[PDB]
Amino acid sequence: HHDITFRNIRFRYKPDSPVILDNINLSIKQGEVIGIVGRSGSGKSTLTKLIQRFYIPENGQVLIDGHDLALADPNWLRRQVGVVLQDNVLLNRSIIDNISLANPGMSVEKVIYAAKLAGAHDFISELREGYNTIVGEQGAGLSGGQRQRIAIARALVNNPKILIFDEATSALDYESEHVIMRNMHKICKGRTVIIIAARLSTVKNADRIIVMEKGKIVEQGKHKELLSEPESLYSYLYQLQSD
Ligand SMILES: Nc1ncnc2c1ncn2[C@@H]1O[C@H](COP(=O)(O)OP(=O)(O)O)[C@@H](O)[C@H]1O
Repeated sequence: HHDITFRNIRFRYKPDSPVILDNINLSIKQGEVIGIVGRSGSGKSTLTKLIQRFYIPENGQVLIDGHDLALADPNWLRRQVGVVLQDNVLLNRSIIDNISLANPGMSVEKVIYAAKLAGAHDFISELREGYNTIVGEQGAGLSGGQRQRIAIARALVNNPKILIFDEATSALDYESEHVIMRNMHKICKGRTVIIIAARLSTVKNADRIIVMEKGKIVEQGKHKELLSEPESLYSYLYQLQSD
């Protein structure tokens, strides 16, 4: 079964604005973990915005879980997709409030489950005020890597069938990165996952990597196969980011 399909998608942000996505064709199997790489401004984040129907394409269709999103219930769509946001944990609010910031009636049990997958439960549990800890500075002083694991738990709490990782805007501490990489298979288990990767190394082990350039998918495949394509943009990017 395919959880996500783009057919002939053309998109621009405003009536006269430049075309940002052109003739995008992609079909992602249920449970696939996809990495999307490409230079800044290639259209990676825009592709994810369309999955959520934040914007409507001028040509083509997006189909989610088989449903054309034009026809799909927007409430159902919002429940199908969890997004790991960057730098979006609310400082003036508690950890649990941050994690359940979609369904405030969210069971403590559901919150802790999502926190365990995210690898946040352990550090939260060792805080004086636990889940009731106010995230904010002088209110506790959590790190960016701790906050990022909180952001993962938030994304996971409603058990989304599709999980999207927005591009990383900062480096996290070794501890937090280690916990996340160790827990990734648990976080992704049973879900279709899209990771927008600043560094190609991040998605070396994805089922498939999609390479975007100037709003088109130029290359797609497994890491080893993309490196086998003689003059591939993938290899070029791989070389550029290499030590
Ligand atoms: N909200 C927006 N309004 C107008 N243009 C946008 C908006 N968001 C992104 N863009 C433009 O769309 C292009 C693709 O951006 P984006 O999808 O964010 O690329 P990437 O994620 O690969 O860095 C860029 O030229 C960007 O400036």
